[PDB]
Amino acid sequence: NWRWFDDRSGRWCSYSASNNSTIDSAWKSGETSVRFTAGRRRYTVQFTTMVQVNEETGNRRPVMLTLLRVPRLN
Amino acid sequence: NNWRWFDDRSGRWCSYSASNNSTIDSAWKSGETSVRFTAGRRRYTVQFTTMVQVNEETGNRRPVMLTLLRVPRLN
Amino acid sequence: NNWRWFDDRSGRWCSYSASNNSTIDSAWKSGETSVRFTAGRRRYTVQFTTMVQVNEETGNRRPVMLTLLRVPRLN
Amino acid sequence: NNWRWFDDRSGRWCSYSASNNSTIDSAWKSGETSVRFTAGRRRYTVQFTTMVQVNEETGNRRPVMLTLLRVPRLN
Ligand SMILES: O=C(O)CN1C(=O)c2ccccc2C1=O
Ligand SMILES: O=C(O)CN1C(=O)c2ccccc2C1=O
Ligand SMILES: [Cl-]
Ligand SMILES: [Cl-]
Ligand SMILES: [Cl-]
Ligand SMILES: [Cl-]
Ligand SMILES: [Cl-]
Ligand SMILES: [Cl-]
Repeated sequence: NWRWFDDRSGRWCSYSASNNSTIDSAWKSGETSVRFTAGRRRYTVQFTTMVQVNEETGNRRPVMLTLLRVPRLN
Repeated sequence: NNWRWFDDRSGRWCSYSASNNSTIDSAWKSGETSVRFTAGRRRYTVQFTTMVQVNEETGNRRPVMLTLLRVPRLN
Repeated sequence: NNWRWFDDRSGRWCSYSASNNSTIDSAWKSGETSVRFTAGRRRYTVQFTTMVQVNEETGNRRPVMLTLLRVPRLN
Repeated sequence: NNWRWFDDRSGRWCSYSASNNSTIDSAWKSGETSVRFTAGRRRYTVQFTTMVQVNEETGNRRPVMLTLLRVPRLN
């Protein structure tokens, strides 16, 4: 359900199942931010700005949370 | 017509008129905690902190909901 | 504790038990159109296409709601 | 001011003008899959199926977001 934007290709991208679960668990727990890793890369998702920050370079990639329709369609 | 109120007599969610829906939705978007509107000789207050509509003439309380559209939109 | 049902006897939204809230929310996140649960030896079905809980013994329909977290989060 | 686009140069989400926000939000509420708007003569298309704004003069694609207000509202 979480996505990050890639400015090189101009497209939204999905996280791995593990990183998506780490982000979503912190989101549901009321945390304002969450740290996660992808190989040698280290990131912080800042929920107050909806931005992923690369801890090493400071590169910012916007993030989004997909929303399910309420009510659900038949 | 994104706001609805539940009718326990029929067991269904009901839409508001375009005018009353707009009054409710403008107060919602403006950050107000409640909003009043009129319909059929009755004044109602929608309490956004509880998502309940109160009939100011009778005191009767009916629940309300805000419909949400999918993000992203489907093709 | 994100799902609620309206109780017209008390005039208030009511929380589900942690177990029933998890059962409902798991079906909601899986894309199901409905979910079954039990409470106090009674069987209920939540219909997500209408946002209504149906008492399987009496047929009584009560509305349900899903609480929504603000996006972005406040600091 | 509920819609935002991300400015990669400053690294911040940005609000639209009241007029462009209204154009975008009206198309969103009408169920349209995309909407065109202008900032002066500069042309843009917001694609709701991808949540991307396309600058129709440079071709640059910027992501967009819809802010969501908490339900129920806090007191
Ligand atoms: O007064 C009642 O008994 C039920 N009732 C209406 O007739 C009505 C009309 C427009 C908006 C809300 C309501 C509502 O709750
Ligand atoms: O059966 C009824 O009369 C009312 N009722 C309950 O006592 C109850 C308990 C837990 C979840 C839902 C319900 C519900 O609708
Ligand atoms: Cl970007
Ligand atoms: Cl990065
Ligand atoms: Cl009423
Ligand atoms: Cl329960
Ligand atoms: Cl019941
Ligand atoms: Cl540009």
